[PDB]
Amino acid sequence: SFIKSLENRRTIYALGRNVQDEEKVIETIKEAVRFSPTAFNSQTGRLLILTGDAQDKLWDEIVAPELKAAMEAAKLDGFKAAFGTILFFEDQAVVKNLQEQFALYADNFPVWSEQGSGIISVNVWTALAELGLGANLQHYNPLIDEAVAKEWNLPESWKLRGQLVFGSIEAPAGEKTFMDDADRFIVAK
Amino acid sequence: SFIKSLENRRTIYALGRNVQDEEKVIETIKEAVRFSPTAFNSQTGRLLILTGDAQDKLWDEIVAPELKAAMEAAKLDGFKAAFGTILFFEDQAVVKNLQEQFALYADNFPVWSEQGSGIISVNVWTALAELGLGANLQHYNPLIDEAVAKEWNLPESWKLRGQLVFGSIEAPAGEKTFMDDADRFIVAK
Ligand SMILES: Cc1cc2nc3c(=O)[nH]c(=O)nc-3n(C[C@H](O)[C@H](O)[C@H](O)COP(=O)(O)O)c2cc1C
Ligand SMILES: Cc1cc2nc3c(=O)[nH]c(=O)nc-3n(C[C@H](O)[C@H](O)[C@H](O)COP(=O)(O)O)c2cc1C
Repeated sequence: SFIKSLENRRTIYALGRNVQDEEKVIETIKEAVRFSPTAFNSQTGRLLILTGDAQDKLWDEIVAPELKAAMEAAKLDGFKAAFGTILFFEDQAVVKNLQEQFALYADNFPVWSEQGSGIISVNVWTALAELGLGANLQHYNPLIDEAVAKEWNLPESWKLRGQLVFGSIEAPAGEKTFMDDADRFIVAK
Repeated sequence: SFIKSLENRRTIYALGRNVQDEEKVIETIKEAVRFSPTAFNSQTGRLLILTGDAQDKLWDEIVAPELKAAMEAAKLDGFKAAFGTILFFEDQAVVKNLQEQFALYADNFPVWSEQGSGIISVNVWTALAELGLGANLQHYNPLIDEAVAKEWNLPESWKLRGQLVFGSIEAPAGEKTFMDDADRFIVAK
């Protein structure tokens, strides 16, 4: 079922490169984003999908040095060891255009775009889990934004929101608790 | 498949009350939220699920008058005609607590909570579509926030984000276009 697909998506930190069909993975990522709703069908999400040498470069040559430099003012190997990283961005040029066209809702578009980023991130994450791949969601934005845009020649309007590290599952998800239903759901007739 | 479930979720404006098993609907809504990821497992989403008399009251006694009063400074019947409305909130008391506990990430929690709201909204929406029910997502916040909190005795900390109107499908979704893949996906190796 759909609910089963949701339940099967988990944060997996222990990731490897035992990925059988990279083309199918890419196809699935694209479909998960394609079929995600966005306010006014604005489709503000943008993805940079890195594998292979690009995956190694992101972690060794961008994240590690940017983090070290930022600290002066391990886990990184576990992220590198994964098959790839999907960097999720929101296109600010579209957001701004919508704000101008519908000034009535100018304040809403940034909010809906942020919601949109969450939406496409989890849809991709869950789609990957259905292929038997694990993933985890990181936030090294805004630290790495400039270096990523330069290395892969991204438009200035792409605002980095999240990095979904993915690969073969090499150890199970940890334990997870849930709130009491009574504290978050109220049903009235 | 999961991708098929995503594709099957659409905005349906023509909604009715031909709903066979309300208990199953409520169960599915809860599960879709339960199995949605949130930053640090913070589970900030809160739902008010209205059906029957409460559904009629929301639209006739709250949304319509608040909208009319706001205008002085149709579609509403189509929303009322639906089986119910799921009001999605984010708990600001939890957000604030997280900001205090992890001041390092204080700026991130509001963002992740907004993303969280998008995540649980679409997961619920898609779960409902799998039951054969349609839905559409409205934004009469912040106009109706006070009246809703008073009528259903909600905590002040619940910040309304969206209203998912749902019911039986009485007319098909409209047409929808998609961007060129080349404009939103970049793959690098
Ligand atoms: C908006 C959002 C932001 C998150 N931020 C991070 C992060 O920066 N680093 C990380 O390791 N996990 C992050 N998480 C993962 C959550 O902590 C995880 O989803 C949650 O604990 C539930 O566990 P599960 O993913 O195994 O279901 C994030 C999840 C979401 C939805
Ligand atoms: C964050 C978000 C906000 C939206 N806001 C509204 C809204 O206020 N009113 C409405 O009728 N539809 C709204 N939509 C619906 C979108 O316009 C719709 O999802 C999009 O056009 C794609 O069509 P689909 O839902 O049929 O796939 C919203 C969708 C999302 C994800």
